[PDB]
Amino acid sequence: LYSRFPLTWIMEAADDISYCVADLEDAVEKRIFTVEQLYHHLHEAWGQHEKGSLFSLVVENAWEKSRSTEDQFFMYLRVNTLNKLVPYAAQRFIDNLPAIFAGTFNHALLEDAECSDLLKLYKNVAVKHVFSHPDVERLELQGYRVISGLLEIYRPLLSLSLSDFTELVEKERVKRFPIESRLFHKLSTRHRLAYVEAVSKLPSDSPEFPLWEYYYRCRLLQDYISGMTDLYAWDEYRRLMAVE
Amino acid sequence: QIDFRKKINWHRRYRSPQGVKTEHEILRIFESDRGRIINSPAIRRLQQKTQVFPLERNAAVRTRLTHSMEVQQVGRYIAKEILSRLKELKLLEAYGLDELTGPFESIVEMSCLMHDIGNPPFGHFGEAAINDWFRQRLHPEDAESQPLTDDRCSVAALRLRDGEEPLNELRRKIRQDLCHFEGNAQGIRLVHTLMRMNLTWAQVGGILKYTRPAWWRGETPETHHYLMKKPGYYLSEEAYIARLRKELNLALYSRFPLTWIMEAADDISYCVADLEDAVEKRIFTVEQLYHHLHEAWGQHEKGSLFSLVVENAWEKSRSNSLSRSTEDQFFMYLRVNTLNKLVPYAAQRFIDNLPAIFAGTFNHALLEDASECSDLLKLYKNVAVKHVFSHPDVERLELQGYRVISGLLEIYRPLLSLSLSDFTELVEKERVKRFPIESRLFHKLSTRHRLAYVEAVSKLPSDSPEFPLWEYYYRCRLLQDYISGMTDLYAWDEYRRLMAVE
Amino acid sequence: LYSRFPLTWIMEAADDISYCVADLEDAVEKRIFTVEQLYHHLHEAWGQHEKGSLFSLVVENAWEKSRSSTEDQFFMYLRVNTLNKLVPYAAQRFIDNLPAIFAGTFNHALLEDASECSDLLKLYKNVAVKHVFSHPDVERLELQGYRVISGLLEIYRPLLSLSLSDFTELVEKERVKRFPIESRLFHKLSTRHRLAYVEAVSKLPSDSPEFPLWEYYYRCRLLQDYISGMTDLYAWDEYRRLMAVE
Ligand SMILES: [Mn+2]
Ligand SMILES: [Mn+2]
Ligand SMILES: [Mn+2]
Repeated sequence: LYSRFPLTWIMEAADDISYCVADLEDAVEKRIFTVEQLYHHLHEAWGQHEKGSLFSLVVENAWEKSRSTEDQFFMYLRVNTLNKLVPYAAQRFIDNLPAIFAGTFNHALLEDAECSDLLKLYKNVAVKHVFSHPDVERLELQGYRVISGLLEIYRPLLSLSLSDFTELVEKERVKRFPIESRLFHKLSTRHRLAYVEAVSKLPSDSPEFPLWEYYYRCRLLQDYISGMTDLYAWDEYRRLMAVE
Repeated sequence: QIDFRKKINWHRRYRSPQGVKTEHEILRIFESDRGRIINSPAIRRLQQKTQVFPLERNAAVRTRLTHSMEVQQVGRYIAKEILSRLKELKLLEAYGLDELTGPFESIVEMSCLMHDIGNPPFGHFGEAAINDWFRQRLHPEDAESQPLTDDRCSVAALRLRDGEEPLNELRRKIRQDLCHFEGNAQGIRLVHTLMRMNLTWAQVGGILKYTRPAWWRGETPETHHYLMKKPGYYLSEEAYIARLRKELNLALYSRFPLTWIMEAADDISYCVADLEDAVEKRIFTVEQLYHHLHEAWGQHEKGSLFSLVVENAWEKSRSNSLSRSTEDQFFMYLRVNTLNKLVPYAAQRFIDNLPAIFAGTFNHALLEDASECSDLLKLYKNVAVKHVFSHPDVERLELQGYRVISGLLEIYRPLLSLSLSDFTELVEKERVKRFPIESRLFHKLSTRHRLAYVEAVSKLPSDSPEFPLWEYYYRCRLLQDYISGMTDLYAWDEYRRLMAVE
Repeated sequence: LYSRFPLTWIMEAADDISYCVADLEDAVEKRIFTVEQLYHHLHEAWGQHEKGSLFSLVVENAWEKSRSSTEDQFFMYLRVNTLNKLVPYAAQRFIDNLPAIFAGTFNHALLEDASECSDLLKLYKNVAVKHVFSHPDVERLELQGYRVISGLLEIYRPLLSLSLSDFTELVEKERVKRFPIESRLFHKLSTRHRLAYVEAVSKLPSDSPEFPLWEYYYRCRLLQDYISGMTDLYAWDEYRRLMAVE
C-alpha cells in the first residue's frame, strides 16, 4: 500500500528534464526575447559562477557553439543537458535500485541538492519571463471561466433526485425534463456507458447506493469535461452560451 | 485685493522651480505644461472614448478628444476676450496680468483640454456602474448615523463596530468616498498620483471644478451650494488638495479663478456639436431641426437672441453661396452666432464679478440660469434631449456600457473579496500558490495604478488601527483607477476576453 | 512664381522634429524593444562619438535622467532635450536667413543637412527605419493598404471607362437605363466632391476643343478626391463591402 512501480521514476525524470528547455526554445520563437537576452537571464540566474560548473559545461558551452544561431543554440543546449543529466539519473536509479524496486524510495532521480540546480535554473527563467507573459496568463484565466461556466451549464443534471435522474437513464425521452434530456445526450457515449456499468454493479437495497450514484454522477460529468480538448471545451462553452 | 501674480503659481509639487524667473522663463514653464498634457497618453485615450454617438466606421462624428479641442478654442476666445476688455479698461497691469497674458490663456486651453480627462470609459454611465457596484458591496447609507445592528456592508473592517470608536468616522468617510466616484475628482487623482505629470499648481487649479470632498454626506453649505454641486476630489487627494489651496491662495471650498472660464466654454460646446452630428447621422434634416428649435422657443420676439443667432444662421444657410453645403453653412454660422453673443457675456460676467471670482467664493456660473444666454443653451439641450439623446442607438450603447463595467467590476471582485494578509502576500510574491486566479487578475492591472497603490500603502504606519481600513480604501481605489483609465473599446474588448468569447 | 510663404518653413521644421521621436516612444510601447535596447541602438547609430556633442547633451542626458515611469521620464526628457536645442537653432536660422525666407526663395531647410541638429534627427530616423518601420505588423498593414486602394480604384474603373456623352447623361438623370452599376457607383461618391466636379465643369466653355480633356481631368480628380478623403477604416470597410464579404 502506497508503493510505486519501479519504472515510473524513469518516466518522471524525462518529464522533469524536457519540462522547461522546450518552452524556453518556444519563448525565443514567440519573440518574447532574443536567444542572447535569454543567455543573459540565465547568467543573472546562476549567480554563484565557477569556470567548471554544469552551467559552463552546458549553457556557456552551448552559447559558444551558437556563435560561429537559435537552432544551434537550443540543439546543443538540449544535447549538453541530456549528455550530463541522463547518466546521472541512470546511475541514481541503479544506485538506489532496492528502494526503487520496493517503490518506497521517498525521492526523485534528479533530487534537490548539480543536475536539479540546472533544471531549477531553467524553471526560474521560465517562471520569471515566459509563464509570466500576459498572453499566457490571459488564456490561463480564460480557461478557468470556460470550465467553470461549462460545469454550471451541466449543474441541472446534478441538481436532481436519483428517482428523476435514473428515469432519464432508462427512457431517453423524458416529459418534464427536456433540457436535462438534451444535456444528458450531449455527454459522450463512453462516459455515459461507464456510469451505468458502475451503477448496475451496486446493490439496489444498500443505504450507500444513493451516495454511490451521486459520486458516479459527478464522475460521469467530470469525465466528459476532462475528456475535451482546449478547443472543444471553448467552442462548446460559446455554443451553450449561445454566441455561434 | 486682485493680483494674478498670486494666483498664477508657476511652482510645482515635486522637483519645483524657485527664485525670480523672467516673463519668458515663466512662459516657458507654462508652455512646458502644454507639451506635458499634449504628449500624455491620458489625452490620446480620448480619441477612443465615446461622445454621445457610438464610435462609427467614419470619423465624421465627434469623440471625447475632438469635442475637448472644440471646448479649448471656446475657452481661448473667452480668456482672450476677458484680457482685451481689461486692456481697454487698463486694469491689466493693475490686476498683475500685464506679464502673465499668454500663461493665463494657455491655462484655460489646457484645462479645457483636460476636462473629461478623468472620465471613465462609458462616461456618466460608467460612473453609475462603478458607484452602484460599490454601493451593493458597501451601502454607505448604513454609515450615516449610529452603528446599525444589521450593517449591509460586505467588508468586516468597514462595518461600523458597535457603540464605540472614532474609527467609525473613518469607515463613514471611506464608504462615501469610494461610492461617490466622479470624473472631475478622478481627473485630479490622475494628473498627480496616476499620470505623475508634475504640473504647475495654477494648471491643476484650473481642472479643480468642484470644492466638495467625495466623502461628504450632509446638506451642502447654503453659501457654497453651487461650488459643491458635485464632488471635486477624493480622500486620497485631501493631502495634496490642501497643498493646492495654500499654493493658489484658496479658502476651504474656494475655486481657482480661471476654472469658471473653462467651465463656461464646456457649457457652450456642450450641445451644438452633437446637434450637428445628429443631422449628420440623418436623425432629422437641418430644416426639421430649425422647426424643432422654433417649437422650443415659444415666446417669440423679433429682436431676441433666437432671431440674432438661430433665425440669423437659418437665413444664411438658405441661398448660401461660397458653394458651401446648407448644413455646413448652417452649423458654421450657428456656432459663430452663439459665440459672438455668449463669449462677450461670460467675458463681461467674469470681469463684473471678478473680486468674488478671484476669491473663488462666487456661488454662480458665468452663464447663469436667468440670462438670455443660459436660455439659448437650454434650448439646444432640450432639443438634444427630446430628439438626439433619446435615439435608440445611443440608449443601446448607454445600457451596453453599464453591463460591460458592472461585469468587469465583478470579474475583479475576487481581489477585493480577500483578507489583507492574503492580498499583501500577493503584492510581495508575484506568484502565489493557493490564489492563482487572483495572481493573474492582479497582473492584468496596469503597472502605474499598481505602483500608486503600494506607494500610498508604504506611507501609512503598520502599527495603526486605521491601517487595514486605509489598505482597503486604496485597494478599491487601485481597481477604480484601472477601469476608469480604460477606453470604451478596451473595457468592452476586455469584458469579452474575460467572458471568453475571443 | 515658385516662391514659398515665409511661415511655411517654421511649420515644416516642427514636423521634421516631431517626426520620429513619437513613433520611437510608441515602438517601446508596442514592446518592439526595451528603452534600454533603444538607447544601445542609438549609441550604435551615432558612431562618431566625441565632444560634448548633441548626443551627450540630448540622448545621453535623457538616459541618465530616466535611471532614478522609466520610459515616460526617458521620452519626456528626450523630447524636452531635443526641443531645447533644436527650436533655438531653427528660430535663429529663420531670423539669420529672413530676407531669402521673406522672399520665399531660400533653397534650404531651417535644420539643414550639415547642422548637428539635422544629424540628431537623422539618427532618430535611421533607428526608426532599421527597427520600427521594418517591423512586420507595420509592413503587413502597408501592403494591405496598397491592395485596398488599388482594388477600390478598380471598383470605380467603370465610371472612368466611359464616354463623355454617357457620363454627362449620368450626371443629369440620376437613374440611367443601360448603366445601372455605374449609376449606383456614382451615387456612392460623396456629395461634396460630386458638387465640385459639376462646378469645375460648368465653368468650362461647351464649344472649346479642350472641354472633353478637362471633363476627364476633373472626372479623375473627382474619383481621387473620394478615395483620398476616406479614413484607413472607411476605405478598408468599403473595399470589403464592395468585394462582398460583409
Ligand atoms: Mn510534461
Ligand atoms: Mn463637454
Ligand atoms: Mn508628418
